Amino acid sequence: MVLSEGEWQLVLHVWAKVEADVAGHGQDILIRLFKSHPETLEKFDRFKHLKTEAEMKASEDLKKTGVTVLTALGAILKKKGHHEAELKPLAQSHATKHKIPIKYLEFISEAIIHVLHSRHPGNFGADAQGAMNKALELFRKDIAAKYKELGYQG
Ligand code: HEM
Repeated sequence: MVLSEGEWQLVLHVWAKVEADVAGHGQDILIRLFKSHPETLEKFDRFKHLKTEAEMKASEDLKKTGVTVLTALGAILKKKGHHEAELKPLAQSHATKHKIPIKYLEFISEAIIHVLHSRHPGNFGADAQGAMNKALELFRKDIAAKYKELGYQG
């Protein structure tokens, strides 16, 4: 697929707002994901054991991870589709080391869209959410194809 420049614009406009507070968005998004789909918390051996949302809000490890996840996702979005190189190393560690099914990448995409919507309603109307969804679907389709070349297609 291919996003038009206008869609990339909408995606990068709201992402510039996320970048004013990367660690807070990172926490929100992972917590939203773990609440919604608790099995996804088991993939994180570092803080699998956190039982409540309050614990998750107080975990420094969870917050550092969220910043790593969002920074890598922002570097991929900023490429505007030309992300081949950024994807490689990513697809390799998630398919071979962490083993994250494509399905989980769908759950976190849902979580990202929920948080942008709650935090940025004025910059995240229908057209911008559609564009963000296209950009995340694109990312998932390219990573799934890479999983396949790597022997995982999960
Ligand atoms: C927008 C989606 C995602 C991006 C861009 C992202 C990016 C990353 C990055 C850059 C790292 C560090 C380097 C490496 O290990 O490759 C990482 C580690 C990790 N990711 Fe992902 N990730 C995404 C989704 C997920 C999801 C949905 C899960 C789990 C359900 C997940 C599980 C992990 C785990 C377990 C690690 C190790 C954390 C630690 O021990 O350091 N990731 N991810």
